[PDB]
Amino acid sequence: LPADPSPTLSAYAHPERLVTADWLSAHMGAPGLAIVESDEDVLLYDVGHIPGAVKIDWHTDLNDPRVRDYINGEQFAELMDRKGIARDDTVVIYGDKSNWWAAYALWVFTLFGHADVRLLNGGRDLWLAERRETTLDVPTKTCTGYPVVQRNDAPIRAFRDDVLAILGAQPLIDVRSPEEYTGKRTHMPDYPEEGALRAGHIPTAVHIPWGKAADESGRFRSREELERLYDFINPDDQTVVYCRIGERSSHTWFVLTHLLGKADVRNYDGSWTEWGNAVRVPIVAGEEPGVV
Amino acid sequence: LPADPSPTLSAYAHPERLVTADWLSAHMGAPGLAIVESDEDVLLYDVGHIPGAVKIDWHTDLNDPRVRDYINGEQFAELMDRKGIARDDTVVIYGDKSNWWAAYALWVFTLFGHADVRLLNGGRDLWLAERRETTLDVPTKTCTGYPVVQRNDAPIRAFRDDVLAILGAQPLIDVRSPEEYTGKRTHMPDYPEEGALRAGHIPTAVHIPWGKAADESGRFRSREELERLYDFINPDDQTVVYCRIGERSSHTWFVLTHLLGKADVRNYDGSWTEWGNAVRVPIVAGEEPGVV
Repeated sequence: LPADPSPTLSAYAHPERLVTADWLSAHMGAPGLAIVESDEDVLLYDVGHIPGAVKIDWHTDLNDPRVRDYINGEQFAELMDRKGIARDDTVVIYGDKSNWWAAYALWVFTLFGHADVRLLNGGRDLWLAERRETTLDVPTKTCTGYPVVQRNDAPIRAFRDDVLAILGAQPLIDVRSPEEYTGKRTHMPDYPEEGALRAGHIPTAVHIPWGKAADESGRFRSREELERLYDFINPDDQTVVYCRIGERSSHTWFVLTHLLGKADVRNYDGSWTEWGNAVRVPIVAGEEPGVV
Repeated sequence: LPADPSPTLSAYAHPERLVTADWLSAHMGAPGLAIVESDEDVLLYDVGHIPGAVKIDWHTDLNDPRVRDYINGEQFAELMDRKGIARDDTVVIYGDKSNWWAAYALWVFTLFGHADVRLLNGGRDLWLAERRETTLDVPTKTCTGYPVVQRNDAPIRAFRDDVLAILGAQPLIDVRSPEEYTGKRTHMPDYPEEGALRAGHIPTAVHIPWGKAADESGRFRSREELERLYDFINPDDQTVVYCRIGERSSHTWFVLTHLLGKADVRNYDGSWTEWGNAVRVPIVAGEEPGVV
């Protein structure tokens, strides 16, 4: 399928990476279009979803159940087959929590080189706010032949040691709440405080809450607004983003990579649940980025 | 001070490393004797303690507040000075939770090379069970001149990468509950389940609950009982022990090192809170140690 040419999107660096609700509704029933719901709430799809939408749950479908890592290429191909997704399909992903897990799913798809993956602008909440059609019907279509690919981490994923290496050398962006950034908490204010033995941020990390890039409706902010927000980023920068479990940072990862067109942006998916529990890693508290 | 020559202790490999309550009570008021309470419950000392006892709390006194590591040598010397402990003092440590944190404090003292550190056999709970004297009085004596030493981790502490290296090569002992070992839980049954993103044990780890080495009263089991329990350990072994935050494993560390006289035993203090949150480390579930 081709891109949404809506004026809301044309100013973005990769306008092909977002769609509007009107576009999606029009293009339902196209053979090459896959619609995927990805939520924090693993049982939210079961309450009602966009017609034609399949569920891909980040923890249960995309993570290894034993080791802290994603599934392999063989598993991903098996998943695509049973979800009715072909290699050349346009995949449009949406979900709750301001598209956090939808962006995270898009990022995971990118690990496996799926080329055309897009977000529904404003996600599940905008869809419902605008009283658009939902259904309990689950699509039956299955496919075969999705290629078993090499999972390609290096371009878009940063690991603990990678982060340690770039401290002071590259932009590091903490996208969490001020409570988390300053070291008052290890989780968001409205989430049970439990996950890390130390609180703070990674030295040199700058604080830019993920939500600065979206408006009240859940839609991404304009190119102009986003350009200002991340104006400090230069063409030669290899930006790293992080949060607690990588979901809010994948949202920022998406903003930087596709809406602003920045290159070499990596998500440090380990994030604070790794960093704040690791023995002998540098941590700073309070409002200052800190140094070395 | 010299060792407790009580027949209860003589069979142990290092009988100098334990004392009886009768010995301690007799030796109170000796100049070279320091008595330290170390608890899980940071405010338990304040409710009543052994006369002459000072408090050393593992988290607040012995840990760096920002980074996941212990304090440095300069800080330790400052701590010893204000607690009235001299370099040549006999330090007897006791506490709640079956001497877990007392053993952990002993281990930390050993990091800083304090030579004569002992546990009160049966700890705080036996002392109270036998209705021995407590007080609310806090000792006032302070000292100066405790040496600033090099903290010496390598002999007795294992780090994440060290553990990864010895998998299959050396004995690895998981001292947690069966629920934790098999991957049903990430914390003890009677503790809130919250701390790790993955559950299980480290591949090759064998399950020996810390409590097999102590009796109902909190006292350590006999040499004979302990020899049987850890009979599988050979002279050339470099044993590694672990739990969740290193406290139960320091208990086992103490049993192996001082009561059995095993050499090159290390505590992997990072333990499950590190391992079960680290990206891409091997994890196995169920009852089998597992392999490679």
